[PDB]
Order: sequence, then C-alpha cells, then structure tokens
Amino acid sequence: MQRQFTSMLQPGVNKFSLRMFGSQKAVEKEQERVKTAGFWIIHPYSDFRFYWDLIMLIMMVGNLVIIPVGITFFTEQTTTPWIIFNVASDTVFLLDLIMNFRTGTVNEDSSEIILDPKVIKMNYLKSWFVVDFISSIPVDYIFLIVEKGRALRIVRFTKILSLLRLLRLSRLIRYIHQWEEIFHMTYDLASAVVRIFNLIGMMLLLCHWDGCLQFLVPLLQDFPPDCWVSLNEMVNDSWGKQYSYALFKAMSHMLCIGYGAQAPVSMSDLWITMLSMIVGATCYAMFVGHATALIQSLDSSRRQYQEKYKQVEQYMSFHKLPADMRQKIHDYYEHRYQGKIFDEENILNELNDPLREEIVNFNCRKLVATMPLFANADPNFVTAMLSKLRFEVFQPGDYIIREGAVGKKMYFIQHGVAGVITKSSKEMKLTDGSYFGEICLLTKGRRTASVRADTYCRLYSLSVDNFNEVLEEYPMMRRAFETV
Amino acid sequence: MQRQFTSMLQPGVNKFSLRMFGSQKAVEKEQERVKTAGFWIIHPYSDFRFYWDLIMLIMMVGNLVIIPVGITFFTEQTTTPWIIFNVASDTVFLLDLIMNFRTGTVNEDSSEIILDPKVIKMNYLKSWFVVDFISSIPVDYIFLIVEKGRALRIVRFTKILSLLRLLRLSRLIRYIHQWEEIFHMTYDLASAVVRIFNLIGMMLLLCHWDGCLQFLVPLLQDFPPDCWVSLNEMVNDSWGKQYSYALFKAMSHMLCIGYGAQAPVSMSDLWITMLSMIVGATCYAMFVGHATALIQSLDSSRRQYQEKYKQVEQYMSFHKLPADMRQKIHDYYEHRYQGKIFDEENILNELNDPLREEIVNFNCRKLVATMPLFANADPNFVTAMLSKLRFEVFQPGDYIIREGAVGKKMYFIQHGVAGVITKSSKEMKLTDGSYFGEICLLTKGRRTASVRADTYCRLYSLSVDNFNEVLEEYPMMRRAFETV
Amino acid sequence: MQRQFTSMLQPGVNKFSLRMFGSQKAVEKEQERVKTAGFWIIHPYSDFRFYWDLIMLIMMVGNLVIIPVGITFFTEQTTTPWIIFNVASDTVFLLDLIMNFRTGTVNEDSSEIILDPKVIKMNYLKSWFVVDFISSIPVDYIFLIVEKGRALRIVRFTKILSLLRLLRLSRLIRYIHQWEEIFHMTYDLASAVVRIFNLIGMMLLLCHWDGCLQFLVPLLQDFPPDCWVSLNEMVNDSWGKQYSYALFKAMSHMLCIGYGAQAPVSMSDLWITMLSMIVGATCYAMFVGHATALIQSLDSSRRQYQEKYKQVEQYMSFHKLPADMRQKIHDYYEHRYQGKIFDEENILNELNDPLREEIVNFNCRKLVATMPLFANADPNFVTAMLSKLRFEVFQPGDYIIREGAVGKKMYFIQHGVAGVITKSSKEMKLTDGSYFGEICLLTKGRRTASVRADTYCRLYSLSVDNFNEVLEEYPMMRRAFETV
Amino acid sequence: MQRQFTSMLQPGVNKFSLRMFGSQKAVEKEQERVKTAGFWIIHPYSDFRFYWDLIMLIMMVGNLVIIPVGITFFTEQTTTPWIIFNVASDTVFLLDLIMNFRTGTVNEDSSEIILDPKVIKMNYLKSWFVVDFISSIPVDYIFLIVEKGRALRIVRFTKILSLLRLLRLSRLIRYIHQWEEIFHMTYDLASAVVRIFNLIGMMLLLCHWDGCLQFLVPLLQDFPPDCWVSLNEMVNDSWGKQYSYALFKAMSHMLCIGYGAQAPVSMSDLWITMLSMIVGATCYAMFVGHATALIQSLDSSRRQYQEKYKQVEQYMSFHKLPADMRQKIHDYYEHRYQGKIFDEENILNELNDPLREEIVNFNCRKLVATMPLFANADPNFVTAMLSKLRFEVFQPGDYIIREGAVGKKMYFIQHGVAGVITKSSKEMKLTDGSYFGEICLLTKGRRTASVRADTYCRLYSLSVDNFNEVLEEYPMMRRAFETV
Repeated sequence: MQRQFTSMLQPGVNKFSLRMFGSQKAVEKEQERVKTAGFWIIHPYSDFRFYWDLIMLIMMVGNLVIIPVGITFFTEQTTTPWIIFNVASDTVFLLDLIMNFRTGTVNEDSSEIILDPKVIKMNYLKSWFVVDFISSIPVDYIFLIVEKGRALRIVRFTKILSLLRLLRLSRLIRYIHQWEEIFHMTYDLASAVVRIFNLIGMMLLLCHWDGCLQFLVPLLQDFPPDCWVSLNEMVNDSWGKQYSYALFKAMSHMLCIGYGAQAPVSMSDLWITMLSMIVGATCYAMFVGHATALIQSLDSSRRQYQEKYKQVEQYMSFHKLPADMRQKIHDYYEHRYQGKIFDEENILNELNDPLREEIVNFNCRKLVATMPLFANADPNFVTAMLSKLRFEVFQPGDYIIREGAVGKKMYFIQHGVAGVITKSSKEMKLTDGSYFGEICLLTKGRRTASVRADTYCRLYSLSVDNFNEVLEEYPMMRRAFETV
Repeated sequence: MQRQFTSMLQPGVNKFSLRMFGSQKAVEKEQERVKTAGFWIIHPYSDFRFYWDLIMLIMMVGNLVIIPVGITFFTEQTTTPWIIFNVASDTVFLLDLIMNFRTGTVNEDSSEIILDPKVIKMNYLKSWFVVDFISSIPVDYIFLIVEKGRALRIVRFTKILSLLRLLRLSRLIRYIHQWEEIFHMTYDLASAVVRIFNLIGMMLLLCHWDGCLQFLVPLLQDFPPDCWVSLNEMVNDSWGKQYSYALFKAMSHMLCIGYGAQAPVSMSDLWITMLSMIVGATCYAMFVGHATALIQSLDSSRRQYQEKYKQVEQYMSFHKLPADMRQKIHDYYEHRYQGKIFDEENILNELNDPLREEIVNFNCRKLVATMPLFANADPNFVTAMLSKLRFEVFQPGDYIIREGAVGKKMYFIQHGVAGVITKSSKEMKLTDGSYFGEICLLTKGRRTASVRADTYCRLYSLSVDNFNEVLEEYPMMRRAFETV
Repeated sequence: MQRQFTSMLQPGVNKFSLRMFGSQKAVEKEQERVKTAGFWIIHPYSDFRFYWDLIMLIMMVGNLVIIPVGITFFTEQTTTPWIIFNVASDTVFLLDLIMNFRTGTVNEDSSEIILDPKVIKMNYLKSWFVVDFISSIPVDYIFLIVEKGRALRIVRFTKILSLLRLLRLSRLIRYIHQWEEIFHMTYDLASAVVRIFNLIGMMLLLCHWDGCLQFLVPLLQDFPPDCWVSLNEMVNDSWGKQYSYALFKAMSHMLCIGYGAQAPVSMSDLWITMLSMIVGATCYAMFVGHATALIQSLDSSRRQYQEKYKQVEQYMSFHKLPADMRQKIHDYYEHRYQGKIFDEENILNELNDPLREEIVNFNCRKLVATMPLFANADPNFVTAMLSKLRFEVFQPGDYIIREGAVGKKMYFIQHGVAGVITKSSKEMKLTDGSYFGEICLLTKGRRTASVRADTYCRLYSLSVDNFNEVLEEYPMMRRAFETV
Repeated sequence: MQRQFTSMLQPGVNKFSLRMFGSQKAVEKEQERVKTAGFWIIHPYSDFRFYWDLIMLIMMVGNLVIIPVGITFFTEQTTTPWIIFNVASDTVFLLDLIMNFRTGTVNEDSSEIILDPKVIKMNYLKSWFVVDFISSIPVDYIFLIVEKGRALRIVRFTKILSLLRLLRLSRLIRYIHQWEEIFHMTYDLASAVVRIFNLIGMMLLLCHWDGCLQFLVPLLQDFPPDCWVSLNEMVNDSWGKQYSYALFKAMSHMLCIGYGAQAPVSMSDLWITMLSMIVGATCYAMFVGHATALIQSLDSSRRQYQEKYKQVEQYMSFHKLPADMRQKIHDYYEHRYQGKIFDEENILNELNDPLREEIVNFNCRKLVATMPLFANADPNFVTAMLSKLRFEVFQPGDYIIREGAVGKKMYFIQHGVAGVITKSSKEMKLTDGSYFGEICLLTKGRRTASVRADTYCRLYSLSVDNFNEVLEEYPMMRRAFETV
C-alpha cells in the first residue's frame, strides 16, 4: 500500500515529464519539491490526477446528459433510483471540490507548478470555488427538506434548483483543456482536429439541452393551451416521443430548417424559439469557421508549392520571356523539386552535426566511393568533404561543361545519361555512378572537352574554392593529393 | 473652475499621448499648439472629447433602439413623455453638431491634427455636416407646427419624417471607429475580436429595425386585409405581442428559417420579405467570414509549427530517407523545439543591447560561473562572451566529440547525461552544470577522448573562432588566459 | 473627320499604355505596327474599343434583364415595340460580331497583341464565334417567317428559340474580365473587392432568370392543374404580381428559406425546385467564400503583427523567462514598433538611391545639423554618412553607455530624456536634438562617463566601423576631422 | 500475345515512371525487380492496373447509383435482368479482390513498392480484405438459397442484406485517391480543384442514398399510416414519382430548406429526418470550407502584392513621412514592380547555369551589343559580365548622376528619356539602347557632368567593384581594356 500511496501523487518519470522538465534529475527534483511541501499535496502532472480527471470526464458526460432529461420528462426526482444517482454523483463532485484545494496549479509564466497548500487554497477560493460549490452540493434536496418544515408550486421551483448541476460544464471545459495541452506535449495532435471535436461535443450538448428547455418552459407553465405540446396534442405521450419531438424542434431551430409542425403562437414559444435560433446560427457559423481552418491546414504543402511557383510566373511575365523559354523553366521546376517545397539550407542549419553527417552519408557515399581519391582517404576527411557538394539538375541538350572555358567545378552523375564530346574521339556516354571534370582539382586551365546532357541529369558538384576550404583543414591529405 | 476648464480641451500626459507624440516635451508642444490656435478649440485626443463621445454612445444606442419602437407600435409621438425624450435628445445631438466645428481632425498623413478653426469648419461643412444636420433638428415637430397653420394623412407622413433620426447611426459608426483606434494604441486589442463585436452590434440593430419595418409598412397602409398583421388577427394585440411577432418574423428572414406563420400574400409583404432576406443573407455571410478570420488567428503558432514541420517531411520524402532515419529526425525536432516556433537570430537582432544582455545572463550565467576562467574574469568580459554561445541538442547514442578528430568547439551541459569514454580509464559520467572539451582553447590538436550522449542532452557550445573574436577585444584577459 | 477616324483605332499615349509598353517611343512603335497591318484593324487597348465595349455592357445588362421578362410574362413578341427592341439590339450585337474579326487579341505570352487580320480571323472562328453567332442573329423571327410558309405549338417553340439570346452572357463575362485587368493596371483596385462585386452581379442575374424559369415551365405546359401558378390561383393576375411571386420563389430557393406557399406537387415543380436549390446553395457557398477572402485581406497588417509577436511569446516560453522580464520585452516591442510591422532593410533595398537619400534626409538631417562637424562639412559627405545611422530604443532605467567600457558607438537623441552620470559632477540632463559619446571617434579607450535613460528614449547611433567605412571614401574630410 | 501479356503487368517507360524512378535505367531495374519476384505479380504503376481500375471506377459509379434504387423502389431482385446485373458485377468485383493479392503496394517511406507475394498477401488480409470480401460475394442470394431449404419477413431481411454492396464505396475512395496522386505527379493539378470535385461527388452520392433511405424505412415497416408516403397518398405512384419526391425530401433536409410537404409525425420519420439534417449540415459546412480554400488560392499573387505593399504603408506611417513623399514612393512601386510580386535573387539562385545564362542573354544582350568593348570581346566573357548588371528605375526629375560626385557605377538605358546636363554645352537627350557614365571604368575621379530623368527611366547598371570582380577572371580582356 504505502509505497504506491505516496508514488501516485507526484510526477512519474515518463515521456511527458522527461520532455517537460528536461531530464530525470529535473523530474526527481520536482518529486522532492512536492514531498517536502505538505501532507497529501497533488502535483498537476501526477498519474492520480490523470485517472481522477478521467473518472470526472465519464461522470460529467453522464450527468450533463441524464440530468436535463430526468428533470424535464419525468414526474418527480424524489424516488429511490434518482435519490441514489444524485447522492452518488454529488458526493463524487464534492470529493473533486476538496481535492482542488490539495492539487497544485500551472501558469503562463511556465515556472514550477504552484505547490504551497496556502497559495493553492487562496488562489482557488477566488478563481472558481463558488461555481464549483453551488454545483457540488444537492441544493434542491436541501431546499426540499427545509420546505418540508402549495405542492404544485414547490415542485416547479425545485425543478429550477435541480439545474444548478449544469454548471459542472465549467469543470468539463477546464479538465478537457488541461488534458488536451498534455496530449499536445506527447502525441503530435493536429490543433484544428482537436479544436473541431471540442466544438462538435458542445454543439451536441447545447442541442440536447435546448431540446429539454423547449419542453421545460411549457411544463413550468402547466402546459398552456397555446403552446406546441398542447397544439400537437402530445401532453400524454411517452417520455421518448416527447423527447424525440423536442430534440427535433431544437435541432430544427439550430440548423434553421423550420420551426416544427407550425410557427410559435405564444410569447413563451416565440422567445425560446429566438434564443434557440441565435445559439444555433452562432454554433453553425463557428463550425463552418473551424471546418475552414481544418481544410486550409491539410494541403498546406501543395498550397505553398503553388504560391512559390506562381511567383516564377510573375517573374517570367514581368521580364516578358517567350513561351518556349517559359516551358523550359516550368519543366525544370518539375524535375528539380517534383512538387515538394522545402529549404535545404534552412533545414540543415537547425539539425545537429550527427544528423547532418548521417543524411549526407546516406545521399552521397555511394556516389563518392567509386572515386580513386575517396576509396583511399580517411573517413573523417571524406565525411567532411561530402557536406560541400551542391545538387544540380540539367535538361536534355544543355551543356554542363564547354571546351576552352575555365573549369571552376567538377561533377558526379546521380541519375541520367551524359555524353563527353571532345573533337579528338567518338563520343563517350556517362551514366549513374560515374564522374567527370576532375582535372580542375589542384591546378588551373581551360576544359579539355565539352560535356552535355542526353537525358534529364541529376548531378552533384563541388567548386575548387570549397575543395580548397576543406583541404586547408587536412594538410596530410593535401600532401597525398599533391603526389597524384 | 478655470484651471480645469482649459485643461480638459487639450491632450493630457497619459499612456496614449506619450506613446503617440513620443515624449512629454512633444505632448507639451501640442498643448501649446492648441492653446495658441483660438477660443475653446478641442484636440481630438482630449479627455473632454472622450467623455463627451462616451455620453454620445450611450445616447445613440438608446435613441436608435427606442425611436423605431416609439414610431411603429404607439399611437402618437405628441404626448408629454415623447416630447420630453425627443427635445432632450435633439438638443444633445445639436450640441454635438456645434462641437464638431470646434473639434480638430486626424488624417492618414499622420501629421499633427488639423487645429485651425476655419480649416476645421470648411472641412466639416463639406464632409458630414448635412447628414448630421437633418438628424439633429426635430424635422417632424417643425413640419407639424407648420401643418397646424386630413389628420389620417398628416400623421402617417409625420411617422416617415420621424425616422430621419436613424441617420445618427453614421455618428455611432464614426465615433466607435475613432475610439477603437485609440484603444488599439493602448490596450493590445486583438483585431478579429474587435471586428466581430462591431458586426454583432450591427446584426442586432438591423434585425431590430427590420422587425419594426415589417409592421410599419402595414401600419402606413392602414392594415390591409391581405397583410400578415390582419391574417394573424393581431391588429388589436398589445404593443409587446406585436413587437415580439414582428421581431420573430424579421429574425426568421435574417436567418432563413422561415417566413412566420405563412408565406407573403400581398405585394408589400413580398418586397419587404425579400429586402429582409437579402440583408440577412449578407449579414450572415459577413459573420461566417469574421468567425473564420477570428478562428484562423487563435492557433497561429500551432499552425505555423505544423507548416514548418511538413516542409521537413517534403525534404525527407524528396531525398527518400528510410523510416528509421525519419524517426530520428522527427524525434529530434520535438526535443529541440518542443512545438514552439520562433527565430532566435531574428528576435535577438530587433531587441536592444540591455535586453540581449539580460536574456543571455538569465540563460547562461549559472552554467558559465562554475568554470575556473569565468569565476575569476571581469564582468564586462564574460557578459560579452556569453553572447557567442550556440545552443545544441543531442539524442542518445550520438557522439558529441570523437577521439583523434580536430577539436574546433567546446561544450557545457545544461541538461541530460553524457559519458567521457577514453580508452585509458573506466567511463566517467557528466551531468547538468558540468563542462568538457576545454583543451581546444588557445592551442591546436586532435581530441584526447570521445564523449557520447547516454540520454537527451541539451548543451551550449562556442567555437575557437568565436572565442578568438571575443579575446581580440580584451587583450588583458588574453594575457591572463595565456598564463594557464 | 479623318484625323480622329484613324486615331481612335490605335493605342493613345495615356497612363495605361505608357505603363504597359514602358515609354512613349514604345507606344508610338505599337501605333506604327497597327497602321502598317491593314485596313481599319483595331488594337485591344484602343479608345474605340473601350467606348464600344462600354456601350455593349449597357446593351447586355439591359437585354439580359428585359428578354427573360418579355418572353415569360407577356402574350407575344410579334408586336411593334418588341420588334423594334429586338431588331435594334440584334443589329448592334451583329456589328460587335463583325468587329471581333477586325480587333486584335492579347495572350499569356505577354507578347505584342496579335494584329494580323488573317491570324485574328482564324483564331476567333475557332474559339468563340459559334456562341457569338447563334446569339447575334434573330433565330426566332427567321424561324417564324419560315413557319409562316398549330398556333399553340409554334408560339411555344418560338419562346424557347428566343432564349438563345441569353448566350450574350458569355460576351458580358469576356468584356468585363478584359476591362477589369485594364483597371487593375491603372487604378490600384483591391482584387477581393472586384471579385465579390462580379459574384454579386451573377447572383442577382441567376436569381432573376430562375424567377422567370419557375413561371416559364408552367406556361410551356399551358398551366397544368397541379403547378404552383394554378394552386395559388394567379394565372389571371397582372404581369407584375406574377413576376414578384416567381422572383420570391426563386430567391426563397436560392437562400433556402422555404418553397413559397407550399412544397411542390408536380414533377415539373419538383425538378425545377431542386435545380434552383442547387444553383442557390452553390452561389451562397461561393459568396461566403469570397466574403471570407475579402475580410482576411482587410486587417492583414494587424494580423501579421499579432503573428510576429506570438513568436516572441514562443521564444520567451521556450527559454522560461520570468514574468517581469516578459513585461519588459512586451513593453519594448510596443515602444519600438507601435503595432506597425515592416522590414526597414528589405524596403530600403528595393527603393532607388534618390528615394533612400530623400527618406534619410527627412528623418535625420534635423538631428545631425546641430553637430559641429556636420554644420561645416560637404553636403555630398553628410548625405552619405546619414545612411549608416541605426535607430535604437531604450526603456527607463537602462544604461546606454557604461563608464570604463570600450566605446564602439556614439549616439543622437531623437526623443526622450537621458542623463549623463559621471562621478566628477552633478548629473546633466539631455533631451531631443542633443548628442553624446562623440569622443569614441578617431581614437580608442574606455568611456569617461555613464549615460542612462530617465524616460523612453528614441535614439540614432553609428559604430566607429561604419564611420571609418564612410571616411575611407572621403579622405579630404578625413584630414579635416584629424585636425580636431 | 505473350510479348504484351508480360509487358502490361510492369512499369512502362513514360512521363510518370521516368519522373518517379528518375531515369530509364531506374525504370528498367524496377521492371527486372518484378519479373524476378513471382508469377503474374502486378506493379502498382502498371498500365494493366490503370485500365483495370478505370473499369472499376465505371463499374462502381454504376453499381452505387443503381443498387439503392433497385432495392428500394422495385418489388423483387429475383427476376432475370437483376440476376444478370448482380452476377456480372459480383464476379467482376471478385476478380478485383483476387487481383488485390497479386498487386504490390506503395508506402509513405517512399521505398520501392512492396512486391513479394507473401508480403502483399499478409498485408492485404489484415488491412482491407474483410470489407472487400463481404461486398464482393452475393450475400443476399446465398442467404436466399439457404432460406429456400414467412415470405413477407424473408424479403425484407433480404433487402437489408443486399445493401452490403454499398461498402464498395471504400474501393471507390481508395482507387480515386491512388490515381489522383499519380495525376498530380504528371498533369500539374491544382489541389483545391481536385479536392472540391471529390466532395461534390460524395455530396451527390450521399444525397442519392439518403433519398433511398427515406423511402426504404417506410417500406421495411410496410407503409405505416403515419409516415410521409401514406400521408402524401403515394404508396401506389410510379417508381419515378416516388424517387423524385424521396430525393426532393433528402435534398431539402441536406440543404435545410424544409421537411417536404409537412414536418415528421412518426418516430421513424423523426429520427431519419434528423440523421439527414446532420449529414447535410456537415457536408454543406465542409463544402463552404473547400470553396473558401479554393477562392483563397486563385488570387494568391494579387494578395501577396497587397500584403507586401501594406508593409510599405506601415513603414511610411511609422516614420511619419509627408503625403507628397508617400505619393513618390507609391508611384515608384507601381513603375518598378507593376503589381507583379517575385524575388529575383531567390528565383535565379534555384535555376541552373544554362537557364540563368539564357534569361540574362534574352534581357540584356541587345542593350550591351551596342557598346564598343562588348562588340569586340569574347562571348564567354560578355555572358559572364551580363550576370552582374542590376536593374534600376528612376522617376522624372531625379538625378541619376551628379557632377563632381565620385562615380562608383555606370549605366545603360532600357526605356525612357534621360538628359546629360554639363555646363559646357546645350543639353543632349539619351534614349532606349544608349549608355552613359562609362569613364568610371579602370580609373578614379569625380563625374564630369550630371544626368537626369526627363521621363520614367528603366536602366541597367554595374559597379566598378563588380566589373573588377569579373575582369580578375579574364586577364586577357583586362589587357585589352587597359589599352583603351
């Protein structure tokens, strides 16, 4: 018993707490910080608080559905099954209320959770305690036992007191918002998907309560001869037929499809219909808003590529380039980026050295390992040099190197067919894994032959400036290269 | 009296005026600039203009609600209570009209508020004076006293003249837009929240006026036998039942739920219904628009993080990296950024030197103060050197330093467990607050031991290039470091 | 006559053509390029084409409103007023059709407008000529005169032929889209405002045509006993009562408020109601879409400032800074940027040298002209040096300079109160227009006194590195500075 | 036969596969990788799989429209035409099911498609096989032949079994999403246009099925006296009148226009109406969402230009520039960018050397070829130097060069009129194709004359720093320039 009884009320070492406090030593400091603070204090991130709030979510989603129906469509709440259900729930929500004095609290300051018991009690008794209190105690039964020391008046007034329980929706909202921030910090939740499912739960709950209110107001007026229950001649129907019609009216007002069987006739039905129409029209506008925010997040990568490309069309149309030249540019962007939008330089700068090294070795080691230098050189040298290679793409017919031009760069074939075209011989084809232009290294001069693309070529290259920038840090390899 | 009487009509030194004009000397220049301009001129930003416009907002939101009801649902406006309410309001709106000749005006030029009395009078008499004038004077009572020197015709025409007061909505719009720009400049208002509450006020006001117009047109036609008031048999009901039904019709047309008890029969009811449907359908489309603009601002930080990350998935899927390597990258981004999106370099560049110094000393002074150099060095030196430290994160199993590699950097542990793993001894653990790699400073060579992460490590580091860039400005500290 | 008759058919020198072709010599080349091309060819950007299309817009918005009403709600189109209106309009739309062989055309290639008469005729006769042709000729009257060489059948079929005129909506769309691109290139139109007014015109036009179709189908069936016109007992009403009810039905289906007096009974009324509901529900969804795109453009500057600031909250909450330090940062951003978002460096880089010079002289010449160097120096020197000054802001209590620190910068007060606080004397206040720290210029050493902000200070500064970078280009001024 | 029979089941060399695998040698490796894997295995990207899925799309869009109608509005499915249609379709969907064991599969890992036959069979039998199986076999006819070894009960239950075919919508969704990703990789599809047409197909299909369900529930209850079919007295109407009314009800609930002839009376009609209202209200909210995402993509270039410009208004209003200076800046942006937004530096950096060379030679070779140096120099020199030219724009009255200032740059006229204004002579005009300021090259000094813009000038320029940076790579041209 005791070894778990103290262990449950303080932060366990887990994927949330290690990512939140930063290390097991920071978690174990926070465990010590509550274990010194007082008797039975509960940390906000504790497993006890998780499983307790999980019981509250089940308990509240039960109560906020059952209570409106029990008050509205049944004769009395004084029978044994209703006395049992209400005393069970009220004692549970009163245990939750006293635990909100022993539990700590978080803040936007991101500082360590406030865990002094007097600091918790003084903050709670100001912030939320009054709405938690009047909805925890059985205000209707404690009024009734006082009224026991006409009957058609006291029962009605009692039904109005019984609905003070619906303020438990504040706890449902609070406890949902607390655990969704904890799931964001652990399970990579999409914000728009979380947000729309919160609104869907509220729309169903408001539509259910409205579907009670539309019958409750006639009942509190003793079913006047001009209201919808009397006009539809269903005052004596079953509780399920009445609930189905009252929910159908509420949902019809919420979606603006119609009023029910006819438009309102009495003052009560006019003003309850208009309240329902406004709560509906606002929920549906907020739902169309959330559906739009969701849909605009889903294809964000496609969208950003379309916006990026359209600025190339603005550039080409400002410069008034001819349509065949625009087709080369359009075709180049499709081969180089393949509809994927990213920034290679920005992404590699925020990685660490081990991840940059691992991604570069995966991309380029199979291409470089065929070369006679890199087959013999040190691993701590080639892994440094591969980080300097720049990716390039060439279209068919383009010259990659021209004879007689100064050779500032040398290249490696990743994909496609190239052709060396010196006048001294028949043309030699080059293919994936081969390399060319190497005679630019550690020398100077014009290129001895031209090279051109016979198909879409995907290449890697490095400049003699970047090659020298590497070799300046590896003078032993510089001496080995200078020999041949 | 006199010391306040001149003080109220010119800009006070306060959080708005000091932020607007830039200093107390610029405010006191503007006070002098109105005190020299003429008798009783009012500066736009004055406390007198604030409290006067605040009285106008209360006066207008009263009048624009009461006047449509008084004209539409009551027999005559010639009785003592209506003569009192209209003469009180009309004299107040006429004082407001003459004060709009003495008050200055702002411009999009952002230049000093136009405060010459002839320049104010010539600008106002062109821009808005005519709509302000015909809605300030009691056009109905001055028509009636002339008509007094058939009765069923003159009363009707009088009801149409009494609604020229509704042009006071132009002043309500103008004065709201002026004070909301001043609150934006003082209380950090969210623009979408301000914008949606402006539209909500207009939707309620238009829905109220429409709910009058739907009854007013039948009344001006003497309740013809084919209109909704006659068909519903409520020409003799109370003013409250008639208003409740007419508002219910208007609101039903505005939300497109239905027509009321039946579809229109007469020409008057057809064309008023269609006008109402169009004003409704446009307000509801504008409201769904504002709700969408609001919702898309609320999770902007989450959204931007999701969009930033999805470009890493585009990068990884273009390079066709294997799924286990993608899991290392996904796990690295969660530990390094924790779902927070920001640019450290961009944010620190727009701060001033005191704030950069204060943020850097808060982050790093507790880590650096354990070091033997920085425990002895000058405070104006260490505060400069801390600005060069770069934050890094390492996953478990990654090598932070390799034995025999060139040591270009040295590090400090902020969080996590590292292990030094030289072959000369058993492995030594390192933890938060410790430091390693220091032998790279003021020397050259390969690293004497390897160091690796046993858990997620959060580190700070500085390169020997940045260390030298600091020490070049502090040659006295350079001599102290060169000794040991 | 002749001097205008050739001048109207070719591009005039105006704000559009000079901005489109780039100069008066490029416009005069384009005038020559049409004057050589053939007899009476019309350039797309000509004044004749503008005023002709303006006549077509008035002619089409008349015809597309009048023709549906004339066919639907009147007994016959063979009477003199309808023969006159149709022959006047058909001959005008046939002149427009032959002018579309003589007018040139633009392209997405942005190349010079296609102006060869055979190249225009071959392109038009493929692209749009068939829809333009069958809607220009009077197909109904040429069918009727052939049918003249039972009456209840031929009149009905004639009403169906008369609606081939509604294909003139293709010309209305084409000519609107051409002139809106020309107004974008001249009058700084907001795209969302233009787009929403195009949709509003289409919604009104579709709603008007639907309101004809709902009556036309019953009329072509000879008013069957189960359709809405028969059930409402209005087959013998006036044309205006019938049109008002049929428009009310159409608009009710378009906005989804209801069906009219009752739901459909016949097959004709079911399928026309469902067609109307679908065209409505799609127009209203497209309108809520355009209203959202409009609203999200209007506060784009506020929005971007809120998004920029929230990344500072992500930075502060990642670094876990304390709430008082966050209040200094929040207060600093409000004083430095005042809710305005911009990039000073990006905006100044895309201006030209004259505009950079003019903006810098407006901001800084009044501050620099009090200085003893800049009161005596050359104007071509000080105008260069002012471009190096960097703007800074300091909060109250912050030290701008510390005694004994190395002075890398010197400053100028634009606004606020500073205080010099050397131990050798009582404190001296400094105010807007004064300057300090000047002893750092052309020397080296520690600062002789500290300086601190007593109120929010707005300052300009330049580093000794930037001062030297200027003076290296002005050695004559360097010699003058070296003397004192 | 055989030469095509093996060729159809493996990736052909085409615009998709060459862009996906990267080259013809990578495609031919993938062909070999399936040809070695087993008997008759099908690659996901094969032509056989394309034409088979195209037959499935036609087969499914037929079946999912016909089957609900056949079950709902006809007496029995045991007659010869229905036995033929169901056995033809069920055997086709069973061939599709066995082919899903022989076809490979793709993954988010982007690795080569999983093509081992045991790895395909074990993955499919877990993922989707059960929903594919119960919808391929004729579950209703195999139940009926067992029940053949009361009639009003067995037929009803049979109609419920016949709708297990509607699970073929999962295959329709899967096969559409597979081929749309392949069309994105080949035909430059806009994502929002693709997405909205997927939703439009689902809205029509759900509305059709709902329009069956609204009649099916009454039919399964044997048309009770309180349901809509009985109240409208149409139990004996034709199948087309019943379908038209049931579709009209469903579509009315989907769009929230009304219930049909009257609101529900029975429990069955209440709960089916509310199900329809919810499925409708959610589809319409998702459609308004997609229409908004579409509309916001269409004018993305206009939008981004408006947002870019409004930051210039924030800059000007922060600096409080006067209105005439703002008009120069506003006018400059319109002449320099012409409403086109792009980044010249970012776009040219992601192109290759051949495209940069081709775009630069198109823009600038006609301007440079008039110059006496560039008419004589090497083509490999001038093509390098043209890449250094920076575009500039000047407003009328602005000085481009001032006499006596240091000449760091020289210019070329692309468009507009300039004037040289030395005091030694009458003013000389300069026009498109001319050049000035050339005496700054290979020397030093103050400018011998001023030059100013008489009209909007569009210019190119290069600095002496960039000219020297070019000539340092071409010492042979440096010697030729040094001679004159």
